[PDB]
Amino acid sequence: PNMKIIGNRIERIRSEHAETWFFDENHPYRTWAYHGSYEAPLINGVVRLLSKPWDVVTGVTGIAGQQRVFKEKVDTRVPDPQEGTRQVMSMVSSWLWKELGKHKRPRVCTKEEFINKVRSVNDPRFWALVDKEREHHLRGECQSCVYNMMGKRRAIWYMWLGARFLEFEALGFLNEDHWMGRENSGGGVEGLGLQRLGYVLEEMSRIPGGRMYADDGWDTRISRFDLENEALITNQMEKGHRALALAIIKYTYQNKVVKVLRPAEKGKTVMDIISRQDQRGSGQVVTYALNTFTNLVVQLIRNMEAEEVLEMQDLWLLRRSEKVTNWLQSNGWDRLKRMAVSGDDCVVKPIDDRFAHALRFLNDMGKVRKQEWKPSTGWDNWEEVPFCSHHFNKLHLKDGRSIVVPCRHQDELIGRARVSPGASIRETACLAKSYAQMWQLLYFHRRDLRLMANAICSSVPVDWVPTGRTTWSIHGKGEWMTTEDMLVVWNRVWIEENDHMEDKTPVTKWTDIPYLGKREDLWCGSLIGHRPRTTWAENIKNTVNMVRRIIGDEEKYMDYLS
Ligand SMILES: [Zn+2]
Ligand SMILES: [Zn+2]
Repeated sequence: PNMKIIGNRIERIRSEHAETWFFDENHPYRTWAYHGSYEAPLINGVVRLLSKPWDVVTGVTGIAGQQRVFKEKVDTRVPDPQEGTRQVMSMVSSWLWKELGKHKRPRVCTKEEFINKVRSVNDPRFWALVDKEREHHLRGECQSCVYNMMGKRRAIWYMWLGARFLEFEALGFLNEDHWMGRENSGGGVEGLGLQRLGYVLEEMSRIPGGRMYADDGWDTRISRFDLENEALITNQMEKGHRALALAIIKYTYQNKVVKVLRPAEKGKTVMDIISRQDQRGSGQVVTYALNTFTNLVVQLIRNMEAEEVLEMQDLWLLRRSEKVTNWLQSNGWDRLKRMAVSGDDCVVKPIDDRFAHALRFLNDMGKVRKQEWKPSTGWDNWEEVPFCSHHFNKLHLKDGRSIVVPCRHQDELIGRARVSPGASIRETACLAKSYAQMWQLLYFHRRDLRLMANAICSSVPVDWVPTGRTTWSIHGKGEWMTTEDMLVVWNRVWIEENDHMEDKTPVTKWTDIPYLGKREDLWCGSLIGHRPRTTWAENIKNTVNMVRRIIGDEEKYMDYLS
C-alpha cells in the first residue's frame, strides 16, 4: 500500500470511530492490504398476485454472505503480464484513445448537469462538502473517496454522492458525449436500446470472415496496467480539467480504500478497512465506459495475435513497434466495426477462425475465459449469439415485415418483476406497471408475458404513472415509463424511429405483432400448455378483479385483456 496516498482516508475513518477502532490480527484478507476495524450495527405483492404459476418455479423465486463473495471472487491476485504484452497494451490503448478523441474533445461536466441527471443535492451543505474534497484533490490529497462494499450471494462497490459527483465532473464526458457510441468507436454500442442490439449482431453476421465469438469476473481481472492505459485519456485534457481527472484516477481508481462488513462474536458485526491498487471498483460513474474501452483494446490484441501480427517472441519484449502501428492504421477501424462491446460483454466477427486459438496474449493479460487453453467455440447463427444477457430473434409482423427482437429465459424476467426495493400498494402497483409496459415494448413476443403484462395493466389505475427502475442496463432507455398508450410507443420504437424498418407503415393492432414460435417460447421458459398456467389464464379476469378491489374499486381501470 502507498500510505502517502491512502493514509488520509484511513485517518478520517479512524477519527469517526476512535473508541471502537481496533486491529484484528486474525482478519481473513490475503490479497488486500488490511488497516483496521471498528464495531458496526422483498416481494412486489401486485406482481406476485398476478403470477401464481411462478410461485413454485425456483428459477423465479431464487432471484428474490458478503464475506463469502469477497473470499471467493474479490480476494484473488494474478501475475503481471510480461513486458512485451504491457508494451502492446499501451500502444493499442494510446491508438484507441486517439481514434476516440479525433472527433470529440474532453470537457468538465457541470454541477447543473449532475442535478438534472439525479431527477430520473438541493441542500447547499452537500456542495460545500463537494467543494472541500475538490480543494483537497487540487492540492494532491483525498479525505473521503472511500467505497462501501456490498456483496450479493458479485460485489457491488458503493460511494457517497459527493465522490460520484467528483468522478462525474472529471470523467463524465465519456458518457455524456457518447465516446463509446457506435459512431465514435466502431465497436461500442453505448446509447443503443435493447431494441437495436439484435440488428447490430445481424449486420455483423454479414461481414465476411470467421464465426461470431462471444466469450465471457471481468472487474476483478482489470490490472494496474489496464488502469494506467485507461488513464492515457488525461493527455487530451486541458490543464485545469487534467488536475481534476488525475486526482479521480489516483484515489477512486488506482489507490482504492474500501469499507467491508464482517461477522463477529455473539451475533455482532465489524467493519474492515482494506485497500487495493488494481481491479475495477464496480458501479462507479464511468465503470461502463472504461470497461468498454479496455475490452475493445483486448479484442484488438486478440485479433493481432490471430492474424500472426504478434508472435510468441513478442510476449517477453516487443522489439519493433512498426508492425503493430501499421496493423492499427491499416485495419484497426475495420476490426472495431467487427465488434459489439458493451462493458465486459463482447461479440467479435474476426477475419477467419484463427481467433478461436489466439489465447497467448489474452491469458498473459489475465483476461481468462469463463479450460484456459481450449480454443473458443464460435457461433454460426447470429440468432443464438449471447450478448448483454439476451439473444436476438428475427420475427415477422402480420403484414410480412421482419423485426429483430430481444429475448432471454422468461424465469429471469418474471423473477426480476417480483422484486420490490424498500419497505405501499401505490409504489408496488406503479413499479408493476413499469415492468408490464417494458414487457409490452420489448418482450411482447413471449406468450406468458403479453398476458401477464395485460393483466397487470388492467389491475393498476390508468392514470397512475409508472415509477421505479426495471433495469440497471445502459440499454434500458425507459420508453415504457409513461402513461402514453403502449401501442403508440411500440410504433414509435419499432417502426418510426427504427432505422432497420424500411417501410414506415404503422401497426394498428396488437394481433399484428407476433409471438415467438411455440417451440422457441417453450425453449425459453414458457409455461404455455402446463396445467397451472392454463388455470391461471382461464382465471385471470377474476384475479384482476381481486387486485382492483385491493387498490380500490373507485379508481379508473382499463381492460387490456378483452
Ligand atoms: Zn477524494
Ligand atoms: Zn429466447
